[PDB]
Amino acid sequence: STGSATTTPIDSLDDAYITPVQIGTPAQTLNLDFDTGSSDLWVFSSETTASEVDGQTIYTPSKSTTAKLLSGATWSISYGDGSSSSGDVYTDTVSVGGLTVTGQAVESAKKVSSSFTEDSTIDGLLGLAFSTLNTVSPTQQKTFFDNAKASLDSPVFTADLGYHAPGTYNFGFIDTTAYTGSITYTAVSTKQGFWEWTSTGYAVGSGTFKSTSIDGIADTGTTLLYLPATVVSAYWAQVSGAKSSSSVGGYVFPCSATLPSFTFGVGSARIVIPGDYIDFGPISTGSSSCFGGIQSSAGIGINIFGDVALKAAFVVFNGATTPTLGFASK
Repeated sequence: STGSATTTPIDSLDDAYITPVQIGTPAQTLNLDFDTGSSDLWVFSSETTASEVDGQTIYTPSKSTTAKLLSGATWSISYGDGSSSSGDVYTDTVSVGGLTVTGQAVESAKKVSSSFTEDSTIDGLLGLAFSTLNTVSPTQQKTFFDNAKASLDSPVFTADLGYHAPGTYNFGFIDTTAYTGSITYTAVSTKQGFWEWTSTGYAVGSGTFKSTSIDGIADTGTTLLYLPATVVSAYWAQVSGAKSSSSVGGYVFPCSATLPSFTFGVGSARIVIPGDYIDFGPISTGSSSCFGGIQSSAGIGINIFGDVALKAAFVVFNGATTPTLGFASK
């Protein structure tokens, strides 16, 4: 089997991407944030505290003839941005782009933190990291990809995120028309539950490539590119007037600037992030200070190849017995 679904930016900045997902019988379509940095499929629901729902579409398990309470199971998750959610668990039929999993754990939110409530466009998350990170207790549950894997034509999914435009998540096949050149594959460590890999270095603009190992995670659920402070300083030093602002929470730059590209290495291959992809717009409405799309990871504990990096590439998440990641230009 295969599936193919379009993923769409939630706003003009590509702050996140939503993909429609069918849950239950008859189908209830919710727009979920596919997140290769976590491993829970959770949704706003008829059980979510009413004051914490503000425009989201909800899953109502009592209206699904295939929903079953997973008795005794609860979940609770905290994300790197400080947001969180928790609740109980149903199993139900879940389909993405024509690919159907029966018995998928659908985690129904009873509580969500304010950043989720405030984002009316995101109806939940669909985790695509390794199932060892799933938070369901006392019986940990598998991700949608883990449940589908054995049925797929090939045990892979691909992320093809657009810049200010829709893109595609494919399951079970590699669309050879969706990228240019060849795909370069690189090793993955699953020891932390992430799609964790080591970039071979970077360049700023037309500058020379610096060969240096940068361990980090391919995370579709993080907006920006978080890298070591040395690398980030070298980037922003090429932008007149750019500076790190403690009050704003990272590097800002004059909105009048033209930003240089940023290149990262994948083995001997190179992925170029155009400068425009690094512009996240005014820090507040009408400001001439703009927020940078490359930020330091120094406070995180891990480097994160988020959407800013991933959208410059066609990315293969290879879930074979030994997982690997593939990157191609596009």
